[PDB]
Amino acid sequence: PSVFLFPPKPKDTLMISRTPEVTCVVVDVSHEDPEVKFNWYVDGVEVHNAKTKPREEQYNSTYRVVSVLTVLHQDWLNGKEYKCKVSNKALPAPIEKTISKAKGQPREPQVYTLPPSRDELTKNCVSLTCLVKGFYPCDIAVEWESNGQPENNYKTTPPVLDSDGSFFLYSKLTVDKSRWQQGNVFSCSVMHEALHNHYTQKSLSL
Amino acid sequence: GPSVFLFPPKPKDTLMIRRTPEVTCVVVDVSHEDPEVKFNWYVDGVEVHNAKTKPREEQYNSTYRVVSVLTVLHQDWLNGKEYKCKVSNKALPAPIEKTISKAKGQPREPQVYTLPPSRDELTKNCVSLTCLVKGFYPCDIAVEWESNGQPENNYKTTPPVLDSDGSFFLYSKLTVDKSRWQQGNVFSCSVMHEALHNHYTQKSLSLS
Ligand SMILES: *[C@@H]1O[C@H](CO[C@@H]2O[C@@H](C)[C@@H](O)[C@@H](O)[C@@H]2O)[C@@H](O[C@@H]2O[C@H](CO)[C@@H](O[C@@H]3O[C@H](CO[C@H]4O[C@H](CO)[C@@H](O)[C@H](O)[C@@H]4O[C@@H]4O[C@H](CO)[C@@H](O)[C@H](O)[C@H]4NC(C)=O)[C@@H](O)[C@H](O[C@H]4O[C@H](CO)[C@@H](O)[C@H](O)[C@@H]4O[C@@H]4O[C@H](CO)[C@@H](O)[C@H](O)[C@H]4NC(C)=O)[C@@H]3O)[C@H](O)[C@H]2NC(C)=O)[C@H](O)[C@H]1NC(C)=O
Ligand SMILES: *[C@@H]1O[C@H](CO[C@@H]2O[C@@H](C)[C@@H](O)[C@@H](O)[C@@H]2O)[C@@H](O[C@@H]2O[C@H](CO)[C@@H](O[C@@H]3O[C@H](CO[C@H]4O[C@H](CO)[C@@H](O[C@@H]5O[C@H](CO)[C@@H](O)[C@H](O)[C@H]5NC(C)=O)[C@H](O)[C@@H]4O)[C@@H](O)[C@H](O[C@H]4O[C@H](CO)[C@@H](O[C@@H]5O[C@H](CO)[C@@H](O)[C@H](O)[C@H]5NC(C)=O)[C@H](O)[C@@H]4O)[C@@H]3O)[C@H](O)[C@H]2NC(C)=O)[C@H](O)[C@H]1NC(C)=O
Repeated sequence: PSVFLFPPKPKDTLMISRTPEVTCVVVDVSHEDPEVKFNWYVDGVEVHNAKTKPREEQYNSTYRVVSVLTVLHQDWLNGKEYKCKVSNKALPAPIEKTISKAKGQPREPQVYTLPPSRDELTKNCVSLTCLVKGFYPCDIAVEWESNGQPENNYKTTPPVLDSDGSFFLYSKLTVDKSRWQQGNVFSCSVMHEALHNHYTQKSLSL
Repeated sequence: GPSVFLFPPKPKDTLMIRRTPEVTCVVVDVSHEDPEVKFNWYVDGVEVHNAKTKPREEQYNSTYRVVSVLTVLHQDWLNGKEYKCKVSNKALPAPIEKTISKAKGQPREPQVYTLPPSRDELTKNCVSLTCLVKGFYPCDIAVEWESNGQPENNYKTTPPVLDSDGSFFLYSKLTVDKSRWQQGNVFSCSVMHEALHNHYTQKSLSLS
């Protein structure tokens, strides 16, 4: 049995209204000796907030067991380590994994909206570009909205390490050229721990 | 125990006849108990024997790492031929086969758009030059920046990202002194893709 530990989603940790969680997924759980125990420690201190989820089956006759631990927003943002100890007798080794936020000084993201190029106006749909650069850590959330209504036809590139040690990304919202030249205003909403109120908003219009 | 990893040719290699594209079959975790591994190569089923196997090099973890390199024809890879590397070892319950090929599907011509720096960014000393390449298929592509026929070499390119229409898009960002951009220098975004004429195109960008 091999374990894969996952971090909380960036949006969950930045808004107090949401609940961030650390996901500990055991993937090679076997029918024999399926007693997969879960002990959780924050900064080495055992905590009892976890809730193991029901198992799942696959096409390779292998079970999947997941334990979900709710985490405090500041605990993750302060860098505290989370250790997922998996106690299963399927294999002798008591596999243990640790997770933590990336260490280092958070750097404020820079948000620049870029209008579509003149060459793209030939096409029936144009591309609205949102450039976010100079942020650290890579944990970030980017969304698009217009008139207080979220847009859905956007894709965000994964964060990429830059020369200066910071991260950058692009978010591309694709809309009909009619909407663009009708004068509609679109906004790129960026959430990051180094932002004031963990949120900034840049607008783009004709 | 032994593990096999198959690597595709670099996108620039397959797109230029001048360069030599190749497929690398890397075997790790080769113990001294059975240090001899066999590389058998197949191309769409037919067994080929122009592969050059490198001598077994032992690593510091008492594990051997053997590598075989198969030179592939540019047209063969672009016609979707499948390259299979069969690795045989006496410490293996069964010989391990790995297959690599160009992403199956219909090629899509990339659209190249150069985007000027934001006016808000002009307050800085370094400005960002953006090259949007979208609507291409498959993933294999190369993006480079140059000015005055000389590589800029101060740019970072995002990975290809699967768009909603099934194609791929990416952004390449070139960081340049705000003095150079305002000085009037013209920079060009070079994109190499199989669905491009001569597998090459250039879109330029300058203060307008
Ligand atoms: C003993 O040591 C050796 C190495 O020794 C070395 O030298 C000695 C002297 C010491 O100093 C060592 O410290 C030193 O490391 C160990 O060999 C390693 O073994 C591991 C696995 O156990 C391999 O990991 C894999 O890596 C590949 C990528 O490898 C490229 O990038 C590496 C960057 O570090 C580079 O080192 C590699 O050489 C290789 O680089 C490429 O080389 C080719 C050669 O021609 C070149 O053309 C390329 O340009 C070049 N690229 C770059 C960027 O430089 C990685 O792909 C593997 O991940 C896949 O597999 C995982 C499961 O194995 C899986 O979890 C991943 O998600 C991923 O899964 C795959 O994903 C793809 C795409 O999504 C998908 O299509 C596949 O289906 C999927 N496959 C699956 C799921 O199976 C993996 O991480 C190391 O590369 C290897 N190091 C080497 C070969 O140098 C050896 O393991 C040690 N002994 C023991 C017992 O562990
Ligand atoms: C029986 O079948 C099961 C079902 O899976 C089948 O097989 C799969 C291959 C798929 O084809 C699937 O469709 C099939 O149904 C098997 O379970 C799977 O087993 C494999 C192999 O063990 C696991 O593969 C790993 O995946 C890791 C990523 O997780 C993936 O799954 C999750 C859940 O679906 C995806 O989504 C994530 O979900 C989280 C909640 O659980 C959520 O919180 C998170 O936000 C979300 N993320 C995203 C992006 O959506 C996720 O996207 C993946 O798809 C992957 O990381 C593994 O590769 C890496 O492994 C390590 C760990 O990252 C990495 O090394 C690390 O690098 C770091 C630097 O980057 C270092 O800092 C670390 O120190 C270092 N750690 C080390 C070295 O230990 C490696 O370099 C490598 O890159 C790996 O690919 C599957 O997760 C698992 N589950 C599923 C659903 O597929 C089962 O194994 C089978 N039985 C047997 C016996 O094999």
